[PDB]
Amino acid sequence: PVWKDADTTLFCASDAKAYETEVHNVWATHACVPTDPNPQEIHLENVTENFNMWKNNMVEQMHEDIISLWDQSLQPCVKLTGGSVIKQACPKISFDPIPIHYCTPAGYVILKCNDKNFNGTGPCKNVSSVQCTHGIKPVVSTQLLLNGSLAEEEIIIRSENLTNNAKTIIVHLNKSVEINCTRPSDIRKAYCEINGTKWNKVLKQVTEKLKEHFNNKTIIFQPPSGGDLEITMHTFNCRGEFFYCNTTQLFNNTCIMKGCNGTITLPCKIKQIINMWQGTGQAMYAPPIDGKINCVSNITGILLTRDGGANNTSNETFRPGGGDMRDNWRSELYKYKVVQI
Ligand SMILES: COC(=O)N1CCC[C@H](C(=O)Nc2ccc(Cl)c(F)c2)C1
Ligand SMILES: *[C@@H]1O[C@H](CO)[C@@H](O)[C@H](O)[C@H]1NC(C)=O
Ligand SMILES: *[C@@H]1O[C@H](CO)[C@@H](O)[C@H](O)[C@H]1NC(C)=O
Ligand SMILES: *[C@@H]1O[C@H](CO)[C@@H](O)[C@H](O)[C@H]1NC(C)=O
Ligand SMILES: *[C@@H]1O[C@H](CO)[C@@H](O)[C@H](O)[C@H]1NC(C)=O
Ligand SMILES: *[C@@H]1O[C@H](CO)[C@@H](O)[C@H](O)[C@H]1NC(C)=O
Ligand SMILES: *[C@@H]1O[C@H](CO)[C@@H](O)[C@H](O)[C@H]1NC(C)=O
Ligand SMILES: *[C@@H]1O[C@H](CO)[C@@H](O)[C@H](O)[C@H]1NC(C)=O
Ligand SMILES: *[C@@H]1O[C@H](CO)[C@@H](O)[C@H](O)[C@H]1NC(C)=O
Ligand SMILES: *[C@@H]1O[C@H](CO)[C@@H](O)[C@H](O)[C@H]1NC(C)=O
Ligand SMILES: *[C@@H]1O[C@H](CO)[C@@H](O)[C@H](O)[C@H]1NC(C)=O
Ligand SMILES: *[C@@H]1O[C@H](CO)[C@@H](O)[C@H](O)[C@H]1NC(C)=O
Repeated sequence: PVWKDADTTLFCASDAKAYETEVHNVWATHACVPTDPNPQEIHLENVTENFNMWKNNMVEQMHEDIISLWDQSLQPCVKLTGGSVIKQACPKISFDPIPIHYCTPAGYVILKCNDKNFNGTGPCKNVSSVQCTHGIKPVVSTQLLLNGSLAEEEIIIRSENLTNNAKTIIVHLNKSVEINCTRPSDIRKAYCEINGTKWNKVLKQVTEKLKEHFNNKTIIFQPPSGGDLEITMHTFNCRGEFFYCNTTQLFNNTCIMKGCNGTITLPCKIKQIINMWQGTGQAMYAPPIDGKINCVSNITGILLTRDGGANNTSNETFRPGGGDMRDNWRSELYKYKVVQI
């Protein structure tokens, strides 16, 4: 059919409800068009196409969208940016992500890799074309990727360069793991419950898959090596509240029989004052709503950074990472790319 690699401005589509006060719905109601009522995916016969999830302008575009959404939607009591501050009103909002589709304009199409074990870079042999991506939830989080899609076959390790330890690793799970987080009815104290059995089994498999890529070496997990709390903790937004959860128990190493196939309870705190993931500085929000604040989510992936300086050692050490939300969008946009017809 003839196409070439190209960049261009996308638009978005949604099933947002015009009658909803939820912020993602409000934003998508006025910034996206309705979802394609009859989506058509066209398989491309005997077509091999190179992809590179690490060099994908769709990622930067979605990133700019979600920045826009959060800036219009979240109302901090005070926000400190660029040697300045502005104080406002900060009402509690309705907050629950909805899927967003990304669609090409005229003269362009989206190619979709359906190779089940595709790692994000290189050739894809089973390629289709679509007018829009599937609906992607823009879930902001560190350490754990939440409410995403799953790898269809095996656990996938995605990295721009595994030998470069400064390059973030995205682990794509093939089996979701529930994380159930609650502030019951100290108002800022909360906790997350994870099935230890389910989690440790998944984690043992992740270690095995990491061993395949690192010449059979010993794989050890460690807590983050300092930084801001947003990256030292699993950080996410739950119904408008910013949860900071300690994941030391998640990355034990011991449980990979010692009394650890029960429930894992991670200590959390709701924080009013955060370091924004947009990079702009510090923001302060209002105290949490009264009553039971609950969010149950699927762990669909893991963000990891590997220690340096272990070349002459027998081990490789991995720590939960994150903070660059582009990697969150990357973990869902990896199989898409825009081409010009
Ligand atoms: C990594 O380098 C940076 O520029 N950062 C500055 C310090 C951490 C910040 C961050 O990740 N904040 C955040 C806020 C809210 C949520 Cl719900 C979240 F999941 C992450 C990113
Ligand atoms: C991804 O697959 C390509 C082969 O097409 C290979 O060059 C690259 O090392 C792989 N990356 C990872 C992280 O497995
Ligand atoms: C090609 O990908 C399609 C679309 O996901 C999928 O049904 C299947 O795995 C592949 N089909 C063939 C004939 O290989
Ligand atoms: C979590 O995963 C299960 C199956 O793995 C799925 O049925 C459920 O809808 C998922 N929840 C969300 C919020 O995606
Ligand atoms: C997930 O992938 C691993 C290999 O990485 C495999 O051993 C396991 O059976 C897979 N699980 C499912 C449910 O497909
Ligand atoms: C990957 O990183 C290593 C170490 O930083 C570097 O020597 C190598 O050239 C990199 N590979 C590519 C393809 O950039
Ligand atoms: C989540 O945890 C809360 C508090 O522990 C509990 O009331 C609720 O039943 C749990 N929900 C699920 C879906 O497991
Ligand atoms: C963990 O998953 C097992 C299945 O392996 C299930 O029977 C049980 O409900 C779960 N236990 C906890 C404590 O979540
Ligand atoms: C890693 O060790 C396994 C046995 O545990 C072996 O089958 C495999 O050949 C080794 N890795 C590679 C890349 O050969
Ligand atoms: C997480 O909890 C452990 C104890 O389980 C504690 O030593 C550590 O300081 C906590 N992490 C942070 C960032 O406070
Ligand atoms: C898991 O986490 C902590 C280590 O700080 C501890 O409660 C426990 O002994 C560890 N290992 C096992 C097998 O439970
Ligand atoms: C994940 O999805 C569930 C169901 O859609 C929702 O209740 C939960 O709040 C979501 N988690 C996050 C962190 O958005």
